Amino acid sequence: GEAPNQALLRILKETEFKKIKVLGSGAFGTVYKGLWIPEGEKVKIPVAIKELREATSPKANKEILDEAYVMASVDNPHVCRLLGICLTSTVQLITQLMPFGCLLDYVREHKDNIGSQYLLNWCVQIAKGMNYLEDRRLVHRDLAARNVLVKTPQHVKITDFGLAKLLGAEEKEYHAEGGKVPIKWMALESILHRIYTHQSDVWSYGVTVWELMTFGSKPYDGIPASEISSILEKGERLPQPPICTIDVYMIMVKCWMIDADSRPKFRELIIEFSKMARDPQRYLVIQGDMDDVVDADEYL
Ligand SMILES: CN[C@@H]1C[C@H]2O[C@@](C)([C@@H]1OC)n1c3ccccc3c3c4c(c5c6c(n2c5c31)CCCC6)C(=O)N=C4
Repeated sequence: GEAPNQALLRILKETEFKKIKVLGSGAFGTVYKGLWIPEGEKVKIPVAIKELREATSPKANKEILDEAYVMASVDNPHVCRLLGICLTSTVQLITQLMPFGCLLDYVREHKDNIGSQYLLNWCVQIAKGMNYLEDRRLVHRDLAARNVLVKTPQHVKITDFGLAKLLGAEEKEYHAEGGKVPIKWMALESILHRIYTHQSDVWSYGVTVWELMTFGSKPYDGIPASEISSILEKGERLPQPPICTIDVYMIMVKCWMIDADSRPKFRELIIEFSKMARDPQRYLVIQGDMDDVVDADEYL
């Protein structure tokens, strides 16, 4: 909140990259899979190119730019690497290709093959992304299994900074305005007061971990979002997933304490899951247990 942010924003020529397929699309614009072939560097970087939507509202561009702002000011193995923007009519965000898609889909699609080892490693890896975000005094405000992408089954990275807010000169909490937020992932203090802290991010972590352990269930599957604040005030939380020893579950529960300072610090989460990741089967009981291409992580 006083350190100058000297991250470099890279402006890309539209002709430095070719689109190949079309990955997702819809409510935002279109995401393409493609390659970024800088200058005459002899490298090709698999990328994901997200473009505005077309029909350019001064509303849309102001946001993809905020995101670009945020994404350019982070550099961590567990946070998504933003390559640059391309300033065409329609602004494109260019980021690292996460070939295995997002983690939420990946656990669903692969239930019968996910071992305790992967699950705990993911948990540790996310804990690391977030603890780094906490260092950068950054509040994600939208942590969920949908917003973690899979670069390889053993390497996940946090994504989606369309809510992330950077904490100004020593603020503690962010006092957000109105507007849509995913209710089933939010700390209670967030629902009732729109306060967001690093600790409200812990809460969402707790739910993310619960999405992982139930191989992609939907939290409060039945309950509609309107009831939630009450239900949680009742002192009720999510069920202990089947595969989960009490050790693991106890940690989820801690992330869900009302007294935000009572919940654990990402640095502690790292320690705890990493102790557990040394003996995965003690904590999760799972039945069965082209030529010039370079990954963005090696292009510096
Ligand atoms: C719903 N499910 C979709 C699968 C997909 O389209 C979507 C639109 C969806 O999820 C949000 N989507 C995005 C939507 C908004 C921002 C970024 C993405 C996105 C990215 C990537 C995606 C990939 C695949 N989608 C990728 C991406 C499909 C599998 C290969 C990689 C990627 O590598 N970096 C970013």
